Amino acid sequence: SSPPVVDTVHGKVLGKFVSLEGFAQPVAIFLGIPFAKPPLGPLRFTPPQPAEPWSFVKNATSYPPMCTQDPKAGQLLSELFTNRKENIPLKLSEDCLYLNIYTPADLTKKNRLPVMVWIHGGGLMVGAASTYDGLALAAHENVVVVTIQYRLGIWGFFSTGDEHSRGNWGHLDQVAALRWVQDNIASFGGNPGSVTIFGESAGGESVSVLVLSPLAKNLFHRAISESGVALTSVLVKKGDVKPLAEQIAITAGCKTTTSAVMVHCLRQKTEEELLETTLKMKFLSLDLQGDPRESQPLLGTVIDGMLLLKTPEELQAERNFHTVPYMVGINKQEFGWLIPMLMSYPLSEGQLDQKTAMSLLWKSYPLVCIAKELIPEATEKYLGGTDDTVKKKDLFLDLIADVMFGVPSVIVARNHRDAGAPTYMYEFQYRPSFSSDMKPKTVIGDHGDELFSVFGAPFLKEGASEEEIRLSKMVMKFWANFARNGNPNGEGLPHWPEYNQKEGYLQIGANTQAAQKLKDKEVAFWTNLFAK
Amino acid sequence: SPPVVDTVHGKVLGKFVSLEGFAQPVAIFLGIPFAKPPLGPLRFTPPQPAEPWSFVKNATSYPPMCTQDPKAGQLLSELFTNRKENIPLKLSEDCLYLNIYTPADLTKKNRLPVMVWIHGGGLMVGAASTYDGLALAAHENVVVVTIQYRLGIWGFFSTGDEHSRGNWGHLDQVAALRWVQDNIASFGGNPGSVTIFGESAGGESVSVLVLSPLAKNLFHRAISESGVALTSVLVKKGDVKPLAEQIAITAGCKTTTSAVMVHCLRQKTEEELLETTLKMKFLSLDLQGDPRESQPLLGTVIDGMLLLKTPEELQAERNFHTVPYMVGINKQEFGWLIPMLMSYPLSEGQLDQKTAMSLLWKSYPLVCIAKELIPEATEKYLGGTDDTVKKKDLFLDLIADVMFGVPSVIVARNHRDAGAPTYMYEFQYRPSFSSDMKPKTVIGDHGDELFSVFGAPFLKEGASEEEIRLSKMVMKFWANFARNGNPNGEGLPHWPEYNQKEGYLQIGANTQAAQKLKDKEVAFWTNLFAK
Amino acid sequence: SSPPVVDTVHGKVLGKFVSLEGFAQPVAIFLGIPFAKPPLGPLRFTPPQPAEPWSFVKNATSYPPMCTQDPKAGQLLSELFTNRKENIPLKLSEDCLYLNIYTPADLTKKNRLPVMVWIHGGGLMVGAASTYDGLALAAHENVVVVTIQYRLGIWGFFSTGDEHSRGNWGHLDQVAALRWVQDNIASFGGNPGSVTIFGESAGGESVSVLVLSPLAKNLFHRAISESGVALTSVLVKKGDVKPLAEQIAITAGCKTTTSAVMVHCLRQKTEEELLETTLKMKFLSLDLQGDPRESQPLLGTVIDGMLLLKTPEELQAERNFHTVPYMVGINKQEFGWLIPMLMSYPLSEGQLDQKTAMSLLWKSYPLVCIAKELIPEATEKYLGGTDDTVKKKDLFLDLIADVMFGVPSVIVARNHRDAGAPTYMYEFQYRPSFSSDMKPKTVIGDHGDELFSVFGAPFLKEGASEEEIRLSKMVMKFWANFARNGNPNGEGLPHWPEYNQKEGYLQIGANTQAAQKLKDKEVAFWTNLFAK
Ligand SMILES: CC/C(=C(\c1ccccc1)c1ccc(OCCN(C)C)cc1)c1ccccc1
Ligand SMILES: CC/C(=C(\c1ccccc1)c1ccc(OCCN(C)C)cc1)c1ccccc1
Ligand SMILES: CC/C(=C(\c1ccccc1)c1ccc(OCCN(C)C)cc1)c1ccccc1
Ligand SMILES: CC/C(=C(\c1ccccc1)c1ccc(OCCN(C)C)cc1)c1ccccc1
Ligand SMILES: CC/C(=C(\c1ccccc1)c1ccc(OCCN(C)C)cc1)c1ccccc1
Ligand SMILES: CC/C(=C(\c1ccccc1)c1ccc(OCCN(C)C)cc1)c1ccccc1
Ligand SMILES: CC(=O)N[C@H]1[C@H]([C@H](O)[C@H](O)CO)O[C@@](O)(C(=O)O)C[C@@H]1O
Ligand SMILES: CC(=O)N[C@H]1[C@H]([C@H](O)[C@H](O)CO)O[C@@](O)(C(=O)O)C[C@@H]1O
Ligand SMILES: CC(=O)N[C@H]1[C@H]([C@H](O)[C@H](O)CO)O[C@@](O)(C(=O)O)C[C@@H]1O
Ligand SMILES: *[C@@H]1O[C@H](CO)[C@@H](O)[C@H](O)[C@H]1NC(C)=O
Ligand SMILES: *[C@@H]1O[C@H](CO)[C@@H](O)[C@H](O)[C@H]1NC(C)=O
Ligand SMILES: *[C@H]1O[C@H](CO)[C@@H](O)[C@H](O)[C@H]1NC(C)=O
Repeated sequence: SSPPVVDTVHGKVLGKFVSLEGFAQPVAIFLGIPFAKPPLGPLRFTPPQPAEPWSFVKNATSYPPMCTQDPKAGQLLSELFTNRKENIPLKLSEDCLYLNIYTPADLTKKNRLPVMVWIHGGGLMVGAASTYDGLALAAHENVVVVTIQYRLGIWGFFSTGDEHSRGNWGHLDQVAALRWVQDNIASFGGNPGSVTIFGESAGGESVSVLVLSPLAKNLFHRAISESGVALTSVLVKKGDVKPLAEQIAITAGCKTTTSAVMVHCLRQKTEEELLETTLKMKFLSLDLQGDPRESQPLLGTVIDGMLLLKTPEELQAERNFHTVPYMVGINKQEFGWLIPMLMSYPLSEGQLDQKTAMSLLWKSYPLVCIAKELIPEATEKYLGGTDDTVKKKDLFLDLIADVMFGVPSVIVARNHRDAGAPTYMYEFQYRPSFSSDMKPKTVIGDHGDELFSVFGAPFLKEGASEEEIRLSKMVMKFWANFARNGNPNGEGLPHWPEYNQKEGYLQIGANTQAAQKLKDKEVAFWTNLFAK
Repeated sequence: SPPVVDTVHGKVLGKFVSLEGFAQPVAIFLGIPFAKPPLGPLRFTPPQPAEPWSFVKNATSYPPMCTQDPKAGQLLSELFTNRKENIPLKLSEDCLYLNIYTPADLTKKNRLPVMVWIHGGGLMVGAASTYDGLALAAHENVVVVTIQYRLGIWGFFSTGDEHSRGNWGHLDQVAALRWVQDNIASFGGNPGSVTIFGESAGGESVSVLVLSPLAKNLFHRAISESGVALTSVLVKKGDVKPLAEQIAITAGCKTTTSAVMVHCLRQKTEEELLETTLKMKFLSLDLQGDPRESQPLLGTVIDGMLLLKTPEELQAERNFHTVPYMVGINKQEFGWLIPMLMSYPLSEGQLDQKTAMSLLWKSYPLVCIAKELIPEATEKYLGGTDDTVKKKDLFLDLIADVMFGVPSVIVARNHRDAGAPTYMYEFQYRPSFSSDMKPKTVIGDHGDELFSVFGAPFLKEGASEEEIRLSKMVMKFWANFARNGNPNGEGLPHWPEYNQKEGYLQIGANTQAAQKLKDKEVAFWTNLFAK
Repeated sequence: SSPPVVDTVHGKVLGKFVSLEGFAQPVAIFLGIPFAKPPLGPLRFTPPQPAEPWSFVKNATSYPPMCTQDPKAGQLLSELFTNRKENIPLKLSEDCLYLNIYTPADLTKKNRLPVMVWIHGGGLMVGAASTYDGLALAAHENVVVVTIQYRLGIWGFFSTGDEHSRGNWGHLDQVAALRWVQDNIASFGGNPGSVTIFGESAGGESVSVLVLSPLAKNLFHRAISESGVALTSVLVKKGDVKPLAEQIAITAGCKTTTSAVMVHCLRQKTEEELLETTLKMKFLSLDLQGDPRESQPLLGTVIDGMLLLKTPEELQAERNFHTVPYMVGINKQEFGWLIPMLMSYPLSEGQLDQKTAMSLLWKSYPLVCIAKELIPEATEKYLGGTDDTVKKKDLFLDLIADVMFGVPSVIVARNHRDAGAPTYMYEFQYRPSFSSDMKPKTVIGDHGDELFSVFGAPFLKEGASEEEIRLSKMVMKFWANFARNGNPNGEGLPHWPEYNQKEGYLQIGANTQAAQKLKDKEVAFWTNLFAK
């Protein structure tokens, strides 16, 4: 037909029509719409600013660059998570505050379809919005799908602890994109009055953070955190961050005389100079030699004083904040493969023992934060059963998946429920046929596995069993319904109990049926252990 | 008793200078800043108001000319200068200055018409210090202002998007005009009677300002000499991104996105960009390669701010600011100066149908004639005498018509049909100030009227009494236009307005009116191009 | 109990309680409160901007860096003037617009104690606020003592003579601090309505300058210049400064095409690059080989058009400016040791003679500005007495101390007096026990010798005779009383005649008694000599 030409606040944007198998109405797709001014030069380490308005018709027809991040880890994660046929090779640039829109609406008429904003994950160190294709979800459930990008690593989370560089640039970028949604989405047949944000892992945590943030108030109306919340310690730095700032500054070749000096010095560095420092900082990998308490796995969220007025924990204490329908879920085996693999865990033997375990758990301090003293008591409550090493090692991985996502997600769900807001929980237990070959065939419900169902991978990729195609159809219906009514339920779908005092949740997979008190036993155990 | 005028930003000190046979000495101020130096981050951005100074700024030294090829720059300065000694100039990104020549007695109120001169140089070279206003100012009693604007990459670099729209140079130009409105009164000038005039690219600029919304109300009479907004070579229509990327790669930059390019270039040093400017090989006719790829230079673009759409489209609707507009050309635009500089293969002094058609093709950037129509055009002009040397000249007329000839006339007509006072002229004279290397058969070579217009005869030496008179006449004519929007006046031949009869003025040894200038050629090309 | 936490305009500030021998109420000490935004990057060579407000509680508990200067010369001066026990080694940085506060007030209650702002000296090329400890003065006289810093050297006084870099950045920095005191000092139990500014040497000159500046109007209510005023030539550049600018630019490796080109080119230079140029420019040292008229001893105040509308001489002509109680004083032997020492004066023979003298006086042109023709007439009026060479030297040194501080100070005093404003003069003649060993015991009242009494060095240092302890007790009472009522006098202290037509001043030291017409004979002599 004819290229779509929507009219936004900063000017006209031109897209491209794409049809999905067995769908009359073609989906309008705009790739690379800028939602802010490039954070280059002096804008680095500062909040994002409004984008400059353009004069004619901007061609939103090319995949925007992904924020600077280690190019290997980045491309890799893009392949293992992409829900599309071909993995699109991406480019790197500080100029990355862009978002992609997938609208199933017939733009020739008014339309106010629920909007779903996806915040990709990647430990806040890597990732990209272009990885996730919204064609399917948009087509199948009739919702406008928007994929946003935000500053990562040093660029998006470098913090000096003071006003010279507060931090959370990335989250601010996120908040920025949501403001863009409020002021424009209507021109793409979406209802700015019904926005639903949902993210996975670091993306999920972001969502949990926004729910806590004062700035995010009124920018969304329903939230969904998948495999990650604001209590996932590894992503939130509590304590004096000055030391890390100083390390980074030094690694980049900077004086550390004062905060203002460090920030300045760094603003002078070239992107490559900073990408080079990142690599040197050796993030994203498990340090096996050195004090586990000094190892810094990433540059995460902080209590800046603008986005987060206090530790997530304290915050959720007072239900006095913006409470909305919130769906919090986790996967059966979060630490089953994908992560212990990308980080390079000493598990080539495929077996473990009390001694080796306790040592690992200790060296895994940055990820779980368990005191060297309590290590023994924890390693036991989980590995003290069967003497079977291979079982102990499989229990070891559960040990971590519980402290990182399990308990945290449930604790967040509960406080949200007791806040008086509609809460739902789920536990995805399935092994997508899209898994990597290298991932054992026994590992089911690994980290990011639900992604394929959620983004309709079966309808864009190849080889989906008729069983998997159905699983995806259901999950989307469920997700889209939430986006619509703050309740996943609807006819033709199993019943999803609300997460109330009974604590009912939904086990999703080959066999989808409700249950209760998810990880209840674990939340109880860890809570005391940590109480010392 | 140095002149000390008071402007909005502060006091400016100049210098008095007397001209032969004129009681009143002319106050001359060299180097007044009309904008904040576009250095650092200000590069590739619109010009900003200059910082106001505290005491008395000494406007007594020729300001630097914007960065540009020092060789091509200095050479043009000599070949066009209307003064005795050429003044060697300096290069710098800090060049947003203007010079003023006021014949008024600053001890009294005076509101003399103002004439703002926009030098030319293909938007690549040139300076305002080259042209001296002493003469024109004293002789016709008008305040003369010479402005400078960013050239080359510094002034026309465009990414085609909001990250670097382009036309920085033209924006500087508008900047200067705003300055004149808020200050020229302090130099005995009438801010309500400002006339802009340029030569070549400057002529084009003047034509662009007439189409631009931003220029509305900053001038009241316009004059385009050998160049308008339809002189294709100077206006970039089409996706400019490609050229941006090439430039960016040449200077050693990533081309990831638009923002990235602009940012990386902002970081480059002046020398770095001047170096890139040379590498890009602008101003030189590329004889080997696809003529549709050779980029003659960086020019005007349709940015969305200065020009809301192509000049052609704009002049369609007479709904814009219409003012008395004088549009002229010279007998032989492509006679020597232009071809000589770009180094042309006419070292043989003769051509032939085959060779011609090839050149015309390799001159695509200059004329923009499709390889299919080339044969049909090469004929309509060279199809007569078999004399090669005659073809070698008919060839030069061929270019002179597509570049200035027809375009100028087309612009004149649309303005006329807009309901505005329009005048045209055709200068046919060989100044005694021409270069030696210039063949004495060329009469009306590009930029020949400049010597007459700026009274070169009264500043230089050896002007025949016949030339002195031609100059006296042109200025009178120009000045009158600046005064009433009509060149006519007593003591001058009659200059018919450019209405339906299309009367224009042939100027030179024998100055008399005529009609339908290039009429035959306008008609021809118009269709050829209609394919 | 623990930590004081004041609340300022830009956010809360946390300090530390320090008790002084024999004083109940502990003094609240805040070190390093920012009063302006770091003048880094593009902000270099531009007026200082308001500081960025912070989010939580800033820890004002570390000595701020001292502005970029000669680390050797800097630390050395720090030692020779510090009133505290241990000299505190400082750090260098362009980020240095900080001030330190010492408030004896009980912050748990409202208090409006007179405020005393100290502007350290150092020839505008070196120095720092951390050198001077306000604990004593604050405690002993119950005044809030504030020590400020301001850009020195190229960073604070680089001028192009035009609007592209007017200059006096350092003096604007000073004014900025005072505005900060107006808008904040109240929160430290200070009376923003009773601020007194006082400085020694270059700091004294600055005080003298703010008294003439329109920008300083209403930021203070009493002034005190110690050994330095606006007529101390060496510190004020009158004439075309462009030449010097260009030299500096050339030395730093810059094009001098235009003023704006030079400023821009310099902004690009790194701190080290500029520190390196500062060193090459061989400042603060006496050039013995070259035209004395070209030697530039330092970068100083200039007639910018903002801070100073015209030369101090012209300005003081019209009493039409802000007149306030002004105490101007000098030391018995300003040029006795310290300076000739630091500047490296050839006097290693400890003796001189008419010929040698006239040559030095000439080569000391930058410091005194005596034309080569008048040199003979001046060298005589002073050395013409005794044929004793060693006396000629002592006399030679007096010759200088009078042209640089003697006369200048008295002239400033008189004009201020004839303006109708309360004026007081003093002559300090004492040899502190804290002097350097290298300082001959003959010398008394060397440059900056009054500092030890003024800042209560005897109460923080060791070895103060009971005679010295008293001298200090007295000086502070005097200074403090002034800060309080614009009149040093009070009961328990000698009488200090106001500086009226009788021209009564106060000789201070072992024997403190009034006198009259200070340097009167010299003011008269040099006035004509200079009139040629
Ligand atoms: C939020 C969990 C996470 C992840 C992760 C995020 C989303 C999906 C899958 C994994 C991670 C880990 C390592 C990595 O690259 C290692 C480089 N190698 C290729 C050498 C890239 C991403 C993480 C856990 C602890 C510390 C830091 C990040
Ligand atoms: C603990 C389950 C496991 C893992 C595993 C390790 C870390 C995280 C998650 C899983 C495994 C998989 C592949 C492997 O090596 C392939 C050869 N290349 C390295 C060249 C080594 C170890 C395993 C499965 C079956 C048999 C033996 C071990
Ligand atoms: C608008 C016509 C013009 C001119 C011109 C403008 C005003 C007066 C005279 C000539 C031009 C040509 C060559 C040149 O430099 C060659 C030096 N070396 C590179 C050899 C500098 C300027 C031009 C024509 C075609 C392409 C680009 C510009
Ligand atoms: C078309 C005008 C031209 C030109 C010319 C062409 C392009 C640019 C600049 C100048 C010319 C003139 C002299 C010359 O060589 C002299 C050395 N020896 C070989 C004599 C070579 C070419 C010309 C003028 C008169 C007669 C014939 C041609
Ligand atoms: C305004 C009087 C002053 C002083 C001064 C200021 C306050 C207290 C004591 C001395 C000065 C002199 C030399 C010096 O360092 C030499 C380093 N070398 C050993 C390398 C540092 C400061 C001065 C006099 C003339 C020109 C420049 C400054
Ligand atoms: C002007 C007071 C002065 C000075 C002095 C010179 C320049 C700057 C500051 C002080 C002095 C001190 C010691 C000296 O030599 C020691 C070598 N020994 C082997 C003796 C030479 C000169 C002096 C003091 C006492 C007696 C004579 C002169
Ligand atoms: C630079 C580039 O080649 N990519 C395209 C960009 C991209 O959309 C953004 O850089 C990221 O999406 O936008 C354009 O289409 C446009 O504004 O007209 C230009 C170009 O075609
Ligand atoms: C080389 C140059 O142009 N700079 C000069 C500027 C000019 O005013 C402007 O640049 C415009 O001429 O200021 C001076 O003239 C001056 O006031 O002493 C000296 C300086 O050299
Ligand atoms: C970098 C450094 O160690 N200095 C200190 C600075 C100071 O403000 C000034 O730099 C000098 O006191 O910041 C703190 O005070 C702060 O607000 O937390 C603590 C920090 O220790
Ligand atoms: C934008 O896309 C349209 C497709 O209809 C195309 O015509 C246009 O040239 C594109 N923009 C550019 C100049 O790349
Ligand atoms: C500020 O001071 C308090 C107490 O002295 C201390 O607990 C806190 O950690 C300090 N902040 C800094 C600089 O880390
Ligand atoms: C004008 O004044 C400046 C200083 O005010 C002086 O240096 C200059 O010599 C004078 N003009 C010139 C350069 O002739």
